Amino acid sequence: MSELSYRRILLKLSGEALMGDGDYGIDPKVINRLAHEVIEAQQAGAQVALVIGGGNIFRGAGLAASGMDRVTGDHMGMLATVINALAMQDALEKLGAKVRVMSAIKINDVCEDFIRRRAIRHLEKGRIAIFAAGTGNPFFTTDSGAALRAIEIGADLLLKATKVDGVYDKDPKKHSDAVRYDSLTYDEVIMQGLEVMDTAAFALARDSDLPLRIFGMSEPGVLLRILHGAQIGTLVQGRS
Amino acid sequence: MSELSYRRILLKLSGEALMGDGDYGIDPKVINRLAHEVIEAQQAGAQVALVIGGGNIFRGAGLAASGMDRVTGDHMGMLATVINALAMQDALEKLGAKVRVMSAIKINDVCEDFIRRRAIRHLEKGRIAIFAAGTGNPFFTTDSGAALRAIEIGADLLLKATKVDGVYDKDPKKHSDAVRYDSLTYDEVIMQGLEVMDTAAFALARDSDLPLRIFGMSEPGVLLRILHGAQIGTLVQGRS
Amino acid sequence: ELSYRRILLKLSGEALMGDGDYGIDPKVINRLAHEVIEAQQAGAQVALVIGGGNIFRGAGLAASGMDRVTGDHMGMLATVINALAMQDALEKLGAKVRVMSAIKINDVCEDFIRRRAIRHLEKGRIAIFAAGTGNPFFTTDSGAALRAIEIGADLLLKATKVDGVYDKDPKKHSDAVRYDSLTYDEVIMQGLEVMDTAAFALARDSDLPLRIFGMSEPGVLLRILHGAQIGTLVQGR
Amino acid sequence: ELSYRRILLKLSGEALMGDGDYGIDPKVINRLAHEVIEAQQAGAQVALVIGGGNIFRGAGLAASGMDRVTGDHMGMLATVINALAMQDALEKLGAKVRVMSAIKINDVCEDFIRRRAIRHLEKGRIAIFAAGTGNPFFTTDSGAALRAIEIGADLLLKATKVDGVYDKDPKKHSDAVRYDSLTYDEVIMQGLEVMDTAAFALARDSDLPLRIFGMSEPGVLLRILHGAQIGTLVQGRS
Amino acid sequence: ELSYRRILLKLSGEALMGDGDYGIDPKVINRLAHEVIEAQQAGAQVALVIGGGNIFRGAGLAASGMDRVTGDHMGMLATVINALAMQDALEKLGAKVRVMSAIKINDVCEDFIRRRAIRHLEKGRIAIFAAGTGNPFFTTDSGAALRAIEIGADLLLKATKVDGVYDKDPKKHSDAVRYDSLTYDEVIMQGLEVMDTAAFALARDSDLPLRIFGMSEPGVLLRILHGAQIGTLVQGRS
Amino acid sequence: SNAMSELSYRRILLKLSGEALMGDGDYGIDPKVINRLAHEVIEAQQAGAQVALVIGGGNIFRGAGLAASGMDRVTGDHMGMLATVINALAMQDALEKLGAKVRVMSAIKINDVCEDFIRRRAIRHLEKGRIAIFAAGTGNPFFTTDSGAALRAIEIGADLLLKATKVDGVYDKDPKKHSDAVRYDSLTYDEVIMQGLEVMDTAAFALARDSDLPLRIFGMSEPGVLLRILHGAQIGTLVQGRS
Repeated sequence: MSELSYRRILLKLSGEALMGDGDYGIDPKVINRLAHEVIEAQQAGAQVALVIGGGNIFRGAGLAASGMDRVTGDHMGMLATVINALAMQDALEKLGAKVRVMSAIKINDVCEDFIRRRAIRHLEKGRIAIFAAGTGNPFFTTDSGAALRAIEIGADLLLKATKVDGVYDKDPKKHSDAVRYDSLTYDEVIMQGLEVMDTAAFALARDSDLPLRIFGMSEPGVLLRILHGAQIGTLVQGRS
Repeated sequence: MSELSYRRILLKLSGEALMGDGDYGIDPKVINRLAHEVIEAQQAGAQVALVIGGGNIFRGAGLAASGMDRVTGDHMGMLATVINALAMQDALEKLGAKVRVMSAIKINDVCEDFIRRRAIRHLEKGRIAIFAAGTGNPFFTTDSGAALRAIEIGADLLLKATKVDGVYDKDPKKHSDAVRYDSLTYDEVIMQGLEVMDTAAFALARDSDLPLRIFGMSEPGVLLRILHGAQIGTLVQGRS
Repeated sequence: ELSYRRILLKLSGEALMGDGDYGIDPKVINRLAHEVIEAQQAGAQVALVIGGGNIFRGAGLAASGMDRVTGDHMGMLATVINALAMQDALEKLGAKVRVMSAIKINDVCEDFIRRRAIRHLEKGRIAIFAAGTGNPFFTTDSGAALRAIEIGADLLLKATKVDGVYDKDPKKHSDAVRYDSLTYDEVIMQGLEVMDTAAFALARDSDLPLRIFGMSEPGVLLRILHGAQIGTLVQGR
Repeated sequence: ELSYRRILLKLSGEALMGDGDYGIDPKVINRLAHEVIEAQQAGAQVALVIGGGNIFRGAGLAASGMDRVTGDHMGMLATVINALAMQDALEKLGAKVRVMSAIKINDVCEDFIRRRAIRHLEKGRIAIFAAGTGNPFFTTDSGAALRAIEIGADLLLKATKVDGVYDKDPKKHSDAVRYDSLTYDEVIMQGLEVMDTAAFALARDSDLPLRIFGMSEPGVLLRILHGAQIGTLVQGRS
Repeated sequence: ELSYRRILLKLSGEALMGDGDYGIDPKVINRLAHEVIEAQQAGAQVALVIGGGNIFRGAGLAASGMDRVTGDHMGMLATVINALAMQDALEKLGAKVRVMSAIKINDVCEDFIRRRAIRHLEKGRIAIFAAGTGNPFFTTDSGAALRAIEIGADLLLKATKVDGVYDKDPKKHSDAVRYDSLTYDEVIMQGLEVMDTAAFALARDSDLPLRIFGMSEPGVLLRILHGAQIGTLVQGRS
Repeated sequence: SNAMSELSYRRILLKLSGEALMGDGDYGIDPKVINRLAHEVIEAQQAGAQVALVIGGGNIFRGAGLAASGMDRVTGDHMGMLATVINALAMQDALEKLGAKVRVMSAIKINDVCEDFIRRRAIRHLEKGRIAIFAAGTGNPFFTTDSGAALRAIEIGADLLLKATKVDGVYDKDPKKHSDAVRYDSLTYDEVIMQGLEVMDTAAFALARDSDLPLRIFGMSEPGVLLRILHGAQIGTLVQGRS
């Protein structure tokens, strides 16, 4: 047996999640903190895939300008995720972890291209899979790419780490009586206009019935606990 | 002043030149002024190639970690260099300029691979060439990529834009009687222990008989004056 | 003059099939190519996206005990064949054609490059896109919407069996009425079917004007370009 | 135990259609998967090549006023679609497979690299080659011959409608007999049609042993591996 | 005026060596460059294929008994070096040239793409093809034929050591008879050697006109373009 | 072979000029020379060394027709890079003939012909006991074979770059012109630059200096020398360290 309720998982973060208290880039304490959480999880036996957005890098008036071409912007954003994946990889490897970064667009000798069968193979070998450049196409979000990769690797759980720990009744940072759901249907999310991922991202996850755990990673040990089946955050799953 | 003293030029800038007063990224007003200067040069009949570093993006304790794997850092810098090239391409195109971004490492639909023959014909067609990612090799400096590309395109002049306007025999910011050199031999630079460019890049430039102008972009029209033979900053040329 | 300068038209692929139960019907593709040249010759810039349902067919090819990803690839592959067929058909009529693909294949089809695709269009070349998005779990609709956004299309046209968007069920109901035009939010409220959720959000977010219609008689496309009201027009916040 | 260590089995595309007239008949492909898995289970390192005629069919696709490079390109893709189908059939029965294409198509299958292909066979993986030679104007048989030679196969098997090479048409002239064994030169002199000229020249120049046979009844493959004289064996210099 | 508008000229690599034992003789390669540019200026669209035997030679390189895939790869690489030298010589004389290879090699030589190749030819550039077919076990002649057919050449010219196809060795026998014209079928019937079997079949199945000839003296290539009957013409049926 | 206890260098890169392969001939590869070299490399590996190889292209890119005095240097560097791929292929073949596992990795992509260089993959081949053969230098014109060798050595974490030359080591003065000339056992990177000693071209030497790559300049004068160096023998000249 395994001691995990979930064996193969894709954990998705914002690029800012790396930023800590700074205004750009990566806080080393934070990334190192996160590397430890991740290695703890795989050591418990979990097969771990990581997806990290690029908003800590592709940001500011000059880079993420409203007057920049959108495709141009999305490419810059993709390139940013590659840069974050490289940093995550290094932080992990310094801890003795085995890591493979795969991008949705080919970049020679900096990382490997995503090949579904190979990704799976790295995972079945206990390597951490880090996915960059999302879908490889502009006009698609990091969530889209996370969802795509979770389905392709046959992940049992997509975890999306957010500022808010769960999908609430109604935005807690503006309402102190907001009630977080323990679990929800894909259809109940739509029915009530809850915001969870962008439309396209959510439709993709919904179409394969990807179990979707929304939560806040604002405390050490939270991941392992979730892998041991802890009902932390909100589980989105199933029809209605 | 119609006729050019220099017909095909390669201009090299640090990434932090794009940053302006900020502490990361790109200041849209700075990149606009840069674009304006480049177009001015091109409209006077110069064939212009650009190389811009990545230090405005690959920065901070978490990205340019003081103890990270060097290959990983260099790869990160290379990707930063592509992000800057895309933003340079955008600013130029908004001004009516024709531009082609070529990279030492190919990345589909974001930048073509460098091909010497195609680069040269882009210039003959009046297109501005932007080179990203250096030599494509870690352990090589942006200066090295600049010298290599200059030689490969047969540039008549390699220009390195620095904060300080030329090479000083002291250092004009923290010293009263600093003296600027007008023109120096490659050998005079070394003999006088002057710090102009890393040993490998400097040697490449030297062996290829490439005139090198170190200068500050201190006011509008400097580039154009240099193209008309003006003696701004310092010329490194010849030997002994 | 022209109501739409640059358009992308997406076909299902069985649209190539004709009365046949398989592959392609030569007479129905010549007619198809005839309409396309007509529109370009009228000064329009044309991009084509065709599905692979005519080739990716049957219990053996399209099964359900099949790895979805590999079925998706078989579909992409099958869109590249159709593209080559159309390309051949258009070129025999002296039209200039460039097939570009989400997945690159040497000396069969070009890789997709936004700036290059557009410069082909501007040069009067017909652009055929294959393999959609390049990702499994994504429809031909998504692929078409993406490319049309990428090339700054003025209109995405989507040929279907049924001309226009339903009020009821054109095929057993009798009294039905096609909406002339619609809003993206009107389609979403009334729960009408236009494209799949993902493709449709992608279109909306870029306010891609989309015309759902049926190509029956020779001229329909050309008329639409001169401005008409054939089928349904989905647009606006 | 094995009369052949490493084999390449070549099938035409229509072998897949079965009773239908395009695509793949699921029953017919399944039977094939089983025979292949039996061969590999017996200790044989197996490679396969399947043509595209079952998919690149019809007056619309495989025309005759068409560009030849185009139609060859259409056939090449069709061989990849067949390879993918065969791949999933083999995997649904517990086999390790690797699809390798003469033309690069990322994320759908591997590029053919000879050294890698061999490395695969010796892991017990079955190799499936698509897109033939990668070049137009070359036959599926040429692709099969070239790959059989590159991997150092002991046997190229070619499954066909007729269970061997005959002195005459056995569907039109009973009394026609099957050769048990011909040399390459025997074939050339008797004007016997086996493979197209180029493909046969390729095989002859490397003395590739050739088995022409039919796969009508189950166990043929295993029988051949143990040493049965099924079909016609072509090899040697006259 | 012009009897052939699009041609492919095939040479062996030794043709660039001159009297040397290896590599390239600069005087010899400069004469061939003129000879090529002369054709181009006459209005001919000219493609070139040059073998590698001037480079891939000696017991160390062309090791009679080394892995054949390996030595064919070493051969393909040699053709690329020659292509680069031919290109340099040609451009030095003011010509526009494009080297295309069956094997992609970045910033050295383009991927071969049929439509692009014709377009280059249409714009007045000389097309140099290297690396043959891209497959081991195929000859330089095979790659020449495939290329000539892919680009729609009206003539494939094979420069060889004797000026045509002969009854017997003309260097030992002043008695020898040269054939002006031969059919593809006569060549096979009389057992004359023109190209290897696979290459010959490839050219025959597209009825590619072949001119086997000696580049003995300057101007021969222009003359041929104007209808001169030099060496031997192979064409046609029965 | 020998015990892993005796290894003074675990991962090495050996660099040779292409002409080291020609032997007596004025072109290409002398079968006797290349077979000898494979034996030296196999013996190094059997002693537990992880061996990487870099051979230049001057045995093939030579003569007035190829290495033309007045020719475009870029196209001549390209021709030279292709020549190194050819030499690597021959080396692969000789080595595999003697039962070694080999991988050829090129700085320039050439599909089917050889693998593209990728650092992580190269390290993995080495730790799997395979010989790594690097071809095509840094992948860029205007860079010496020594530069490609230094870069590769640093990328794979070599404990030693060995550079085989005609002269076995670095001398205080030209030996053939100074019966007095003496051969340094070891030098610092700074002593080299200070005395104007010639070890590599400037760019290659700065790459190696900046990573402090240990450099052993030596002559492969008689068989067994490589293996002796691997067990700590003081042969040729060690360049390492600072000040």
